[PDB]
Amino acid sequence: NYQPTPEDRFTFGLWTVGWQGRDPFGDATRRALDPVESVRRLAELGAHGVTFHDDDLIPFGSSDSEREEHVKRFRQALDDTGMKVPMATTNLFTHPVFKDGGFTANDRDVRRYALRKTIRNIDLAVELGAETYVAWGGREGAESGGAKDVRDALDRMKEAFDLLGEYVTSQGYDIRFAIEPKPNEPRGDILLPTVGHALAFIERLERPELYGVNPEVGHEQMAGLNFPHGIAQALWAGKLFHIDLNGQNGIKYDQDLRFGAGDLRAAFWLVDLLESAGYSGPRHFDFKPPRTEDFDGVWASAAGCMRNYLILKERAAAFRADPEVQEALRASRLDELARPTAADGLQALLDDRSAFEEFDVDAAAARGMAFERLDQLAMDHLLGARG
Amino acid sequence: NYQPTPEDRFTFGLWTVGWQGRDPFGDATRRALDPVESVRRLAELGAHGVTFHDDDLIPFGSSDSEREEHVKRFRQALDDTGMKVPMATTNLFTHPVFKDGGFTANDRDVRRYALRKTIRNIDLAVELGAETYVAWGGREGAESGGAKDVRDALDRMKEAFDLLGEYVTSQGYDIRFAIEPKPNEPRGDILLPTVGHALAFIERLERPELYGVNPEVGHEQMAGLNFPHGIAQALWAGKLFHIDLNGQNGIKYDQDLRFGAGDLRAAFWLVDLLESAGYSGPRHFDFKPPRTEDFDGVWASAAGCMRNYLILKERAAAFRADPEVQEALRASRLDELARPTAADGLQALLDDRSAFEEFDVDAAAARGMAFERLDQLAMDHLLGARG
Amino acid sequence: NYQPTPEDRFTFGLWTVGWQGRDPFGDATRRALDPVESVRRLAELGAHGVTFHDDDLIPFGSSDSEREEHVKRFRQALDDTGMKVPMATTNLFTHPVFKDGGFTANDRDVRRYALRKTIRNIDLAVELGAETYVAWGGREGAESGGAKDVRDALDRMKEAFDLLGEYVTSQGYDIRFAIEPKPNEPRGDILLPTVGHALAFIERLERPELYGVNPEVGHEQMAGLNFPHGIAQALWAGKLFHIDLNGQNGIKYDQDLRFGAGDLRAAFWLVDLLESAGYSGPRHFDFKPPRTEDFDGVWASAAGCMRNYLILKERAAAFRADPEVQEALRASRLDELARPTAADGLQALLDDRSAFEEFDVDAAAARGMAFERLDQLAMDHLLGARG
Amino acid sequence: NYQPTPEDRFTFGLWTVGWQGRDPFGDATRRALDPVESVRRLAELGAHGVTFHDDDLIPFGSSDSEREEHVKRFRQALDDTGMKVPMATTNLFTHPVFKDGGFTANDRDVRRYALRKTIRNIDLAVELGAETYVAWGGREGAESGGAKDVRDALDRMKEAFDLLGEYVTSQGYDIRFAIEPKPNEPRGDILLPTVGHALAFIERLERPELYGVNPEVGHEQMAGLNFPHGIAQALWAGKLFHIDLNGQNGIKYDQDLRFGAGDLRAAFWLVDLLESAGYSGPRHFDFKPPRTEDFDGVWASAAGCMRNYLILKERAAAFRADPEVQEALRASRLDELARPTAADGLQALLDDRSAFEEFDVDAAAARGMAFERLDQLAMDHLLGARG
Ligand SMILES: OC[C@H]1O[C@H](O)[C@H](O)[C@@H](O)[C@@H]1O
Ligand SMILES: OC[C@H]1O[C@H](O)[C@H](O)[C@@H](O)[C@@H]1O
Ligand SMILES: OC[C@H]1O[C@H](O)[C@H](O)[C@@H](O)[C@@H]1O
Ligand SMILES: OC[C@H]1O[C@H](O)[C@H](O)[C@@H](O)[C@@H]1O
Ligand SMILES: [Mg+2]
Ligand SMILES: [Mg+2]
Ligand SMILES: [Mg+2]
Ligand SMILES: [Mg+2]
Ligand SMILES: [Mg+2]
Ligand SMILES: [Mg+2]
Ligand SMILES: [Mg+2]
Ligand SMILES: [Mg+2]
Repeated sequence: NYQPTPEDRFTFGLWTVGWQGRDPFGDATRRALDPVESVRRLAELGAHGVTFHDDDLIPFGSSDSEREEHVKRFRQALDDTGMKVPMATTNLFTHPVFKDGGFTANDRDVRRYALRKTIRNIDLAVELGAETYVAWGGREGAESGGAKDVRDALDRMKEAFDLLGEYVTSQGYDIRFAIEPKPNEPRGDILLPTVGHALAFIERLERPELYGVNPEVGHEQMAGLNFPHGIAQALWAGKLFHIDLNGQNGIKYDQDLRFGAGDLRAAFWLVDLLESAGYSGPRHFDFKPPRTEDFDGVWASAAGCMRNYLILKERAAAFRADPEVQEALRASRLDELARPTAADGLQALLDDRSAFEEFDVDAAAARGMAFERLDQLAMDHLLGARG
Repeated sequence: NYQPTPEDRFTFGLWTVGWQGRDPFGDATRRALDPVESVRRLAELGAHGVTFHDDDLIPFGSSDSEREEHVKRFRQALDDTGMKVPMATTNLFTHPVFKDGGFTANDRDVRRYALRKTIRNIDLAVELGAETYVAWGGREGAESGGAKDVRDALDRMKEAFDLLGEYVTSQGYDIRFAIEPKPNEPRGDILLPTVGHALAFIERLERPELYGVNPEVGHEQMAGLNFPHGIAQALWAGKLFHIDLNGQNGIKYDQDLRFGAGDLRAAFWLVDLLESAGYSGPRHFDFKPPRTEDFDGVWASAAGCMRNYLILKERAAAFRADPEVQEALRASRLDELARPTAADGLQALLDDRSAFEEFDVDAAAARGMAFERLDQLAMDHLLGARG
Repeated sequence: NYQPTPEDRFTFGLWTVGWQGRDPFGDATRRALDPVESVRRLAELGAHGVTFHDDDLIPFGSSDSEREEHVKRFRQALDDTGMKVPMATTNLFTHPVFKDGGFTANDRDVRRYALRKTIRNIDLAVELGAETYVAWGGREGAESGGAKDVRDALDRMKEAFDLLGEYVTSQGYDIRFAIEPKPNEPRGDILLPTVGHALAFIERLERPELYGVNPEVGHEQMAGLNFPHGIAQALWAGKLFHIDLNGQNGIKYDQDLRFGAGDLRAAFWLVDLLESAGYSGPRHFDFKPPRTEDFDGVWASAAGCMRNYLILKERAAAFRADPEVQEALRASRLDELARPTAADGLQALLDDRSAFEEFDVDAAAARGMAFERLDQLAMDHLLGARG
Repeated sequence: NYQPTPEDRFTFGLWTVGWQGRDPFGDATRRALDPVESVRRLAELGAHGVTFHDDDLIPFGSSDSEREEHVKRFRQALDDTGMKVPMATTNLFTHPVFKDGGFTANDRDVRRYALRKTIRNIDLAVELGAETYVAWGGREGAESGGAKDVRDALDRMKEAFDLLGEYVTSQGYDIRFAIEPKPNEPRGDILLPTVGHALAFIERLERPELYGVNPEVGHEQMAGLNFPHGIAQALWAGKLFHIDLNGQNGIKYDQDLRFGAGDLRAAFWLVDLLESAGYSGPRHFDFKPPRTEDFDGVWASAAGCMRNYLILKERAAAFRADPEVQEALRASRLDELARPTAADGLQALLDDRSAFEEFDVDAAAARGMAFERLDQLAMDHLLGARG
């Protein structure tokens, strides 16, 4: 039951199942995974593809020769399995040189290095067939107010993304960029902290059509925000290029639990939205198997990611297909929300006495919205207490 | 010491000092204030002007005749005192008819009523000299996932703001709009929950140049965000039309404490930013004197708002003027952050071996940022432990 | 399906279904309910009983004669229906006289009034058959640091509860007290803000055996705490006298959603714990039907409270009864957690070389905990994707 | 100005200035410090003493011979400088064997190992003169609901602490235990998550007089709680054995900023409380110099910890000594809060018609508390805008 297949478009970062379990207070609990073994094990589980940071695949500081041998091994595993590489990204956060950022480091020579490191991996990603290149500015930010002039930092961030856009267009690459927001951790505050801030920033770039967002469930929830609402605004703007699925229990450190864990009802409304809006991009899991687990637990946790998506998809489809739910949606006037407020125009609205002078405000106020009955039907469907 | 005068541009909402103290669990503790008395008392304290919701000035449901008598009394108090009215707004949240929203209510007849109520007060605001018209969509949102299709709701929100822009341009009014974000309360989640989401939404309106943001200190802090950082992004985008100053102690209900209370160091960095960027709009206080206070406490709390701004302005100016702080800023390379990363261009950057092939990553990584010394100089200046 | 009956011990406050919908930013959306009608409607829904504040039943300031007529009407409705009154409480938060608290008001005459108001309602509660008397100190606290000496306030709080204990013991009443914690709202910070703080305070009272806690789901979640964990500590201490069930979406204002809404997985683990520990007290719902709803929505929301408890009870029972889950619990060594660490004693432990000198730390470290497989079985059971 | 000396009782953990800067997303940015160099550098800065985990001083897995050489080097540095060791603790969180906890690991052999590792370091701590032994149960907890039966885990936690108490009493040691709470990180939820929960747990131990709390500023603030209020309850109970001073910006990952950073006004009210209550224990800094800093920044950050305490102490003393503040405290009736509510007794209170029957509730309700004027005097004193 609920068996994933490649058509479900489930993808995983190499750094997810490969997380060794080292956290701020503890050493690694698992040995390092060979990327070739991860490709083969994920293929057997029914995954569609994998993603990577440059430093996940090529150990930092590798010579041009060692680099080639790592890529060839990886490519052969992809060719044997038919696994895809739909997305790639750069590690601009682990090495100590990035301790004050990559694109917005105060030191200019670090900013130039960060751009050259990124451009090198764009070339590789395009070769492997990636359609989306993700940027997570995890070190862009500050712990103290005087350390970063944020207006200058946004100038430097815009400069960097404009140069990347000039690079891909000059090379004729068919790849787009997605900014992944996070409000904090590892910096005290991170620049572009939410989906909203990232969407607003994109509109000031020279070629906005090349950039979208890669929202992550847990990151918006670290600010206490409604993740389905934020995804809806991204879809409304035409900017949902990619998505990171996982779980998070409220406002605390970034947990990266398996998808379905954390806020389960938010996961249900998210899947309802993605499916009903026809999102066609990868369903990418950015999660960490807890460091309590051995390698059997790693693959159990990865399998649970896909299983929970498929269960929620079934329940959301049954919710929307139920005639009693359709009746409830009409009782709550969800259909009237789709009607234009004033397609008759401004002047007609101003001359309409039923819109103000003769509007019966008390009769309208007395109408119940019937939202609680609708939400209990949604709860019944999620829990399988009806079909 | 620290005496406010009208040139300091301090303004107050009628609903602030006039808050009667009724909260979700308690009845009012103060009698209602006559708006004329508030104008005169605020003028004596050194305020520059006042702001209002329509329903603060004209009791809801007033006839056209009673409406005129309320406005004339108010105008005469303004004329006697020289007090200005730089901003006005609509109450689309108190009356039960708005229980599911104004512009994004599911019921279409409510949405049309909300627009007509708003347009009526724009006319009045322009007559009184307001330059900014604020919209706080406090009822736009939901408690449950099925109650609101957020994509349709954003269509309805865009429709409403586009119609308001068509109205002001057809009337030839010199007034601009500012959206005030809030993440939650009184709805479970509110649409456009942060400065970022509001900035992104503005870019999809038909005439974006007419719209900016009115961020409030406490509202961004209800999402755990850095308020100075968010203000910096608004300034970077050219969209800081107005601002609401108050205090908030972390992630909880909207406290609306007097400015300076709450996160004191964030208040310092905010004033540093506003003054150094040359913000020239009103310094508006959206605060509630706690319901523990009598009327003497109301005016003490209002006076403290202005006093704390003036103290922080002095400390921030002394911080920036100190040669030792200027030296510390250079030691932390704040000046290098202002330099373009690659004004030599993409091709020069790609051919620069010092940017990658011969970049000494370990030497760069070993440089300390000296951020802690800089921040302790900032602390010393805030506390007056140096000048 | 999932029909509640009186044996399920579901109870409701008069103030829950009777909430008129007035919130900090809006007027009431529903008319006031007659307490007699609430008793009859709740009886028809299958509820076991009702609870009340004094001021819910007797309008504040009622003469001794009017008081009697309100009580007689209420008693007759209870007698007609067989409905029970298992708990009562005092309103020490609505009237402006309590704006700085009841038991810990700075003014001594207010503290004496608060005790006399409480004692009067204890007499009534005992007459009606209440077994638990709840105290929620919603106004005990402060917005600013200098307003309240917290050590003196705790002296005054201990004094008040000791006097109440002396009163009930001198009257020979068979009633116990339960303190209901809340971290904030309506005060900036409330004294005894969590279950832990309340449990610790009880141990300093003169007769600790008379006092326990009444934890509320949403209140502990307003501090980001794990509500099942806190309930477990209360059960471990023998102090879970009563419980308030509802829902809350994270760290924000007190939402009081219907039970099952909010954190659904926390609701599942809560019901699992209550049932497996054999909690025998009332399942009391302290919730507010959203002000979007008319009276049909009020009773739908109340019915959903009980329905969701009954569904979760079924799923938790099926989880614990599943042989595959029992196997998983053994694989994760939940049974070894029940074994004493050192029943052989301190000296035996010190002389045991297998406990340190010859302990194979690397072999033990390599054991996986198999927690993810167990949690996915729990998810499958919650969602009805197995039985 | 504000020069620390040993009489100020400032202490530092070896792990604080010695933090190498490795965080969940990045490698170390600083080389390891020799504990002997830390002792000498801290002595030169004016510190009173140092603290340590066992594994800070003796590398894990050291032979009995290597162990002796590490201790002798350390002791000689203490003897040369006169530096004290007032507190020690155990590392039960870094090694992978503790991935599910120490005292509450599901595996019984791990729990026995954790006790033997702790007991070994108690012996060493007593030899070096420690008066307090701290326990931070950082791995005691869970990421998922089924992984930990919390009632059994509390049984195991009580068993462990009872055995430690039996050990110290059988050895005749003059050392007490302090539990350090934290709500989360690195586990999803940690057992005993706040000061309140820890105080309540202590009361169920066999010898409660041996145990107190070691609260940390940032940890209580990770739950959004008022740290001065929690310290006040700990002092009221007689249980403040030790304290961890640092800074934290709201609800997020554990930042461990230098003291004074984070919530500056909470730091002021904390110092006011500690000094006015006559706390005589160490002022211990548990902080991490940000990984942006080199070694000069490490010692600047450590110096700032002590400087900020000394500045706040001066401002709080001036606040309390100001006759205008004393007048304000009387106007807010802080002195009436110290008066017993009913020293005349229960029967006198019941027969007092002025306490209820003839209490003028409206006159009492009309009294303002004058809290805002008092708080602005506190703000003026903190900022040095009066003396
Ligand atoms: O940007 C790709 C990934 O980089 C880092 O691993 C982040 O922790 C993760 O959130 C992000 O998705
Ligand atoms: O929009 C004007 C004002 O309206 C309401 O009173 C809001 O509570 C306040 O935040 C806002 O500034
Ligand atoms: O104490 C009884 C009740 O009093 C108030 O209505 C509180 O809001 C509620 O939480 C509590 O349960
Ligand atoms: O218990 C001693 C110390 O141990 C760990 O380093 C904790 O992170 C710190 O909070 C605690 O004070
Ligand atoms: Mg994450
Ligand atoms: Mg991610
Ligand atoms: Mg506000
Ligand atoms: Mg505002
Ligand atoms: Mg509540
Ligand atoms: Mg309650
Ligand atoms: Mg800490
Ligand atoms: Mg600590």
